[PDB]
Amino acid sequence: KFSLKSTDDLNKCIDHISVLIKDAYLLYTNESFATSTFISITIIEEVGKTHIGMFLPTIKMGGRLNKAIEMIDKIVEDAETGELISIRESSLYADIIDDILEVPSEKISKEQSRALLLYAIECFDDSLVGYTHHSFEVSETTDELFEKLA
Amino acid sequence: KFSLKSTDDLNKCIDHISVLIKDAYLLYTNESFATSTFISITIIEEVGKTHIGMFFGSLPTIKMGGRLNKAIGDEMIDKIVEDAETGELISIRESSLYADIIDDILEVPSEKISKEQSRALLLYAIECFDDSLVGYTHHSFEVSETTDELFEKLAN
Ligand SMILES: [Br-]
Ligand SMILES: [Br-]
Ligand code: NA
Repeated sequence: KFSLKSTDDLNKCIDHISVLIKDAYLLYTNESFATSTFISITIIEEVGKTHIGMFLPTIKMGGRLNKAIEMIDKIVEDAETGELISIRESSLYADIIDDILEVPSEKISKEQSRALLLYAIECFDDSLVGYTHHSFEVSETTDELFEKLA
Repeated sequence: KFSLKSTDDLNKCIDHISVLIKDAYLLYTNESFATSTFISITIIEEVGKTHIGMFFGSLPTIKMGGRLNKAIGDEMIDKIVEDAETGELISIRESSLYADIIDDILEVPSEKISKEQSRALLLYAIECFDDSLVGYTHHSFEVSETTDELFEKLAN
């Protein structure tokens, strides 16, 4: 379906994912933890679609993602499971779970939002930063926003 | 599938729709027109699910002097209405968040959704909420005061 033919195509997807990261960050800051989280899980599946379009990033362990959030194992497990899909659903859409009404603001925690954005940014960084001059420019904003969330 | 059995359920949904409106406005007001629009279209779909839930369906009834009529004009209302009837609003929603290869040229949200489109869809979504759900519960009127303000700001 989706295959990138050019270094310009990769820079377009880089740029777009920078927008989602700025929007996920903007939402987290304004305490919209559930909507932020929805955009955070989108980035991780969009980063994965881009990497595959050119033809998961193994935790550093001791690296800035550990020192900032342990909880990594959790997100990686939910990601492998297919559980991150249902967490994303529940982070934007209200739902009758069996016969109680469930709502985004009471399914996503401030720290869950913080962790998936920090994880999304690493997803993008480990996957795409390094393959163009442009990625390096972008990574310094990605870095500034990452550091600010710690 | 989705039904609501109490005014507590309705108000919780109403509150959630208030969150999405604030979020679409937050994004728009930054300059993330595309992500905004994804939320604005979601709001229109989740107002319908909710209205129907208590019984793109519930489109606002347009009146000649109406605040929306005033903020975006007759042409545009008609356009959004047609996009909702034919399901163009779903493709617009997909294109406002997800990169795509169409014909064989990479498409990105920033190049599909204009400021003008983003503004009109949030105003429109806000008027969906208001027409469909405000009046049902005493709490809805409280939330309408917030949504009314966001509406006033966006239309000037
Ligand atoms: Br470059
Ligand atoms: Br009352
Ligand atoms: Na009404």
